[PDB]
Formats: sequence, C-alpha cells, structure tokens
Amino acid sequence: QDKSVPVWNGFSLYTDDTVKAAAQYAYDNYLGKPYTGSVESAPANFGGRMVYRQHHGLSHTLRTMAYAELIVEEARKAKLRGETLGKFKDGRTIADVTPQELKKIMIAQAFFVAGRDDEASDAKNYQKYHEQSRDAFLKYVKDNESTLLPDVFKDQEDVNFYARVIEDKSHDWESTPAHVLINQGHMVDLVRVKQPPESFLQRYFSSMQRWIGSQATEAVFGIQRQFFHATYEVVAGFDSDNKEPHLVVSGLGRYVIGEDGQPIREAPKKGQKEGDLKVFPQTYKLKENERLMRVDEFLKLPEIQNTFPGSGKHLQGGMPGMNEMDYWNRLNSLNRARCENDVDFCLKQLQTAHDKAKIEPIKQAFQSSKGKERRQPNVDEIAAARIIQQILANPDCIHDDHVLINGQKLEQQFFRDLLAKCEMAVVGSLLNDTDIGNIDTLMRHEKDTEFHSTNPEAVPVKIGEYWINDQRINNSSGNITQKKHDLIFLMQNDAWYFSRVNAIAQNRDKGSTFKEVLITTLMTPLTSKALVDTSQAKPPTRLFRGLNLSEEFTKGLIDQANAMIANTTERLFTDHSLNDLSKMSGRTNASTTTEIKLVKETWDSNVIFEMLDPDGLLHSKQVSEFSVYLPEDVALVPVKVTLDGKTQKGENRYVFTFVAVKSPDFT
Ligand SMILES: [Hg+2]
Ligand SMILES: [Hg+2]
Ligand SMILES: [Hg+2]
Ligand SMILES: [Hg+2]
Ligand SMILES: [Hg+2]
Ligand SMILES: [Hg+2]
Ligand SMILES: [Hg+2]
Ligand SMILES: [Hg+2]
Ligand SMILES: [Hg+2]
Ligand SMILES: [Hg+2]
Repeated sequence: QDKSVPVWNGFSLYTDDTVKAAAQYAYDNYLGKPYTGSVESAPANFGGRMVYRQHHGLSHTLRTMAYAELIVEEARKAKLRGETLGKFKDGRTIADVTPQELKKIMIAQAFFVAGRDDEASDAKNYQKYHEQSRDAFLKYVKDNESTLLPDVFKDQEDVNFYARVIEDKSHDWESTPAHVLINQGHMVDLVRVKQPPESFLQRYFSSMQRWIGSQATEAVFGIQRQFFHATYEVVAGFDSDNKEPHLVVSGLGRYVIGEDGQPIREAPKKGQKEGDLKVFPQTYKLKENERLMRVDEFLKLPEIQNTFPGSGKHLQGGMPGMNEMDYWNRLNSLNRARCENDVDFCLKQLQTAHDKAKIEPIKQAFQSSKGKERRQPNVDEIAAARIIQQILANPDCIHDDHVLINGQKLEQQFFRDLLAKCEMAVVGSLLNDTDIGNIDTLMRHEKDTEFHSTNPEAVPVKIGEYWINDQRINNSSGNITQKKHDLIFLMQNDAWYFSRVNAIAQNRDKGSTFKEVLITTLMTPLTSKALVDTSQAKPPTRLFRGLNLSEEFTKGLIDQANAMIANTTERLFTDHSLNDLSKMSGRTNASTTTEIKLVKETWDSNVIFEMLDPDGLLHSKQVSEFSVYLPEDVALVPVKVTLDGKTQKGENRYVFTFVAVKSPDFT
C-alpha cells in the first residue's frame, strides 16, 4: 500500500470565487425562483421571509458542495492512516481527487437540481428536470466560456462530461469520483427529513463506507449534523430501539417476520450460512402471524451489527444545550431564510462550521485542564447587590442622612457594614449593565450633592453635575462600555473622589457625610465590575510566522503534519482512546505577525506557520511584528497543510495551519 496523498493547493468551496459565482448564478437564475409546477411546491415562510424551494434550494445545493469537500478531506485522511478505500475502475480512489477536479464537480453540483419545476418525484419528471439542470449548467458555461474555458474545464469535452453527470441518464452512469461525489452528497442531504431515520442513515452510511471506510464515514455524518445546525435545518435523532417498521430504502420495501418469529429469507446461496433477506413490496398482503420487521430488529441483525457502527446506539435530536422552544424558534428563524437566499451568508455559515469541526475533535483528544473553581456569592452579597441596584434605579429613595427603600431606614453604619463584610468584587459580579446605566440615574438625582476630598481646604465638588455633564459631552450616545472606562478614569485620576472613597472603604475616614459613604458603597462594586469587564484583553486569534526552509525539510514536515491531521476525526457513534514539527512549531520566536502580506510580499517566506488561537492560550508581545511564548501545557496541533502559490523567485510556498490547545498531557 502507498499512503501518499498529494498536497492540496488551497482550493476550497468557501474561498473560491468561481464556485461562489456559479452558485450565485444558480440562485439568481433558478434556485431562488418560485417553482412553476404544482407538486408540493408552495413557498415556505421562515421568520417572515419566503423560501421558495425549501427542499432543493440554495442551502441544500451548497450543503451538497460542502459534503464533497468534506468527503474528499476524510478520504485523503483515511488513505493517510493506511486504510484501503474503494476503487474506481481506473484504480483511483476518492483520496486521489485533485483540487482541479473537485472544483469542476462543485460547479456541476451548483446546477444539479436547478432544473426542477417542483417536487414531483416520478421518473418522467426526474428526467425532464435533470435535462433542465443540464441545460442550465451548459448555458452557464457558454455565458462564461472566457473565464471558465481553458482554466477550469480543459475543453468542451470536459464540460460535456459534467453536463452528463447532471443529466444522470442511466446509460451515462459510471463509477467515477464526479458521479459518486455528486450522487452521494445529494442523497445524504435527505438525512434531515426522511423517516424512519435509522433506516435511511444505515443505508447512506453503508453506501459511503464502501468508498471511504468507516471512520471517515462517521466523520462525514458527524460533521453533516453541524452543517445542518449551521444552516438552521433539523438535526434528526437516531434510536436503535425504534419500533416502527424498517424501510428498505432502495425499492421502498420491507422485510417480513414469519410465524416462527424470524425474517423471511431467500434460499441460501452456497457458502452462505443464511439466505438473503427477502424484500417485499408495501402492497404485499401480510398473512396472520406475519408482520413487518421493526427498525430495532433490523439493526440487531448480525449482518448489520457486524458492519454498521450505529447498531445499539442513540443520538439525541436537535441541539445540545437548547430548549425545544428555542430550537423550534431557531429553525423557524430569519436565519433559515437568509441561508436559503443569500450565497455569501450561507457559505459563511458552512465555512465557520467546517473550520470549527477541524478543531473540536483536536480538543476532545486530550484532557482539558480543570479551570479554576469559585465560591458562590453568599446570601449577604446577593442582598448587597440587590439593594445597590434598587438604590441606583430609585434614587428618590436617597435623603440627606439615610436611604428609605423597603419600609426600612438605611443609615450610615449600614453601608459601612456592607463595605466591611461583603466582598465587593463578588458584589460587583452580580451587577449588570442596566445598573451601570443607572449611574446616570443616580448622578442626575444627586446633581448638587457635594463630594469632599480628604484635603480639608479642597473645594467640595458636585459629583453628579461632574458626572452628568462629562457624559453628555464625551459619551453622548450613552455607550455603556465607555461608561465603564469613564468610571475607572474617575477612580484613577481625580483625588477629590478617590481619596474619600478609599478612606471610607478602609474605615479610616474623618468628617464623611452620609452621601459620601453611600456613594462610595455604590460605586465601589460598580467600579470593580467595570475593571473586570474592560480588562479582558484578548490575544489575537490568528497569527502568522515566516520561515525559510529547504523544500526537502519542508516535505519532511508535511508527512508529519499529514500524520497528525489524519488521526483526528469527528466521531458519531465510536470514541477516542513529540515530533520535528512539535519542536519547530513550538519554539518561542519573533518573526510573527498578524499581517499575511508581511509574511508573503515583504519577507517572501516559502513556509508559513498559521497559528489559530481561538482560546487565547498563546502569551504574545509586540516587538505588525510580535514574539510568541508557548506555555508548557499548551501545544500547537496541526490542522491543515497546503500549497499557497509561489514566492517571487518561483519556489513552492507552503502554509501549515495549527491550533493552540491546552492540556496537562503535554507537560
Ligand atoms: Hg414541502
Ligand atoms: Hg434526488
Ligand atoms: Hg434512543
Ligand atoms: Hg440501545
Ligand atoms: Hg428626590
Ligand atoms: Hg423609597
Ligand atoms: Hg423619598
Ligand atoms: Hg454585606
Ligand atoms: Hg472644604
Ligand atoms: Hg479605561
């Protein structure tokens, strides 16, 4: 076996302009148009906007194209792990598809159902609609020969073949990657809707598995679920205990259980311990003591259980961590209609989901370290936060020497008690932005309240006026993050304020009025909250580092990246359990930048490390340029390798993309 795979050239559905434009034309000219036929063709309304083709529309189409990218990706990975994939007649496998091929396929995919006039499913209409699809495709190419011509499709003959795949006449069927990726991506999109779902899933699975193997096939179906979430469509449950009749998908038939209580089988061919399961039509009349095989019975058959990882499993439907009511609303949202009518938006959703799906399995592969633990607020602190919020919101409760709020008279000592005994950072974490906004409320009411420095000769200041004027001029839009900033500023800079506040907060003040005590009690937790909510300084999410490597050495590192990438797959039913690369990517260093142009145009680096830091695990420091430290327990795990053109001299330029991950297991 040869586990070689050629290096990808950067091609993707999400970033190629030709493909995008092909989908856009498919939308504008076909998929976004009302159906003109009568079969099950009513437009559907999602959050108030119409989706004219909710089954075979834009989102469906784009999903089929994302599936092609995902299938080829998981096939390549399977070949790299050393598995033996199904072969076409020419000896190729799906792991051998090139970017130039996949791009022709995606463009063809864009028009695969453009030709449908409604949802009629009989064969005379299938054929007409696929002829109409073919014409659409061929019109597209004619109108764009110039750019598509030599550059995407070799010649008309090449164009004519993809046109034939779309037309899908049986006498044109071949085992080719185009034929198979197109039919497969198309049919797997039905998992979202068809019932019983266990029946359809096992069929579609077993049909993919023969091309790409079982572990890849789990990845493709696992990720598909995320694509459905991303495009605001239903994610189906999977129950291995489902009691309804099994549906024999091809032929829409059934299996029958006889009087013995056993499935009826065809006489056994030789070297078969048991005969083939006899497929009956739905018009077959059941005898007495005869019934249909249930889904659960089916999945428990040794021949299915031997071969399908979903036997004995369960997948909850919908979305992990949402209500039914929210989930239902999410499916019925404007976001569904946007996906269905806006190419850019829908591609972006799938993109984001596809990128996340490469990182998430890399995270599940290691014990994440236990984040810090935190005491709950005690009842006093919750009560302190309540009463501050109420005072802020109802400042007319504030009088010269006390607050009167819930039948009680709150005097000076009460607020000093809050400061002495509640932990004000904790109090401050119970407070919210509406509370920050009510600083204005308080300050308006207290406009001429005098706030006195600890300096006896200082002029008393009118804090409310101070606050309020300053906010009208410099934060007139009422912007709340900015109020946080301004409140910190006041605490840091104006000693007439901070001196009295700190003196009271430390119980060593002298000649403090009641209002000063009160105001100190209110502002201190708010200021705490402000520091905290504005000091969340985020490390950049995406960095680039430039290197200058012999192409030989580079190939070394490719083989190692391929080997880590190939071993991490999204699962569906089954589980999970230091290189030249890990040393090289990991060493602390200074030729880093957030600007890709720096790395390419200016430095002309022939090898680029792209570092993704979604979780901000990388200690970095600016020397555009930058220097990066890897915490001991943080590792850069490869996610992707590709050829990204050439340098100015003409040498191949490679990009290795890594993701920063935190684990005890590293150190
Ligand atoms: Hg429908
Ligand atoms: Hg179909
Ligand atoms: Hg279940
Ligand atoms: Hg089960
Ligand atoms: Hg008042
Ligand atoms: Hg009151
Ligand atoms: Hg009052
Ligand atoms: Hg307290
Ligand atoms: Hg004074
Ligand atoms: Hg600030």
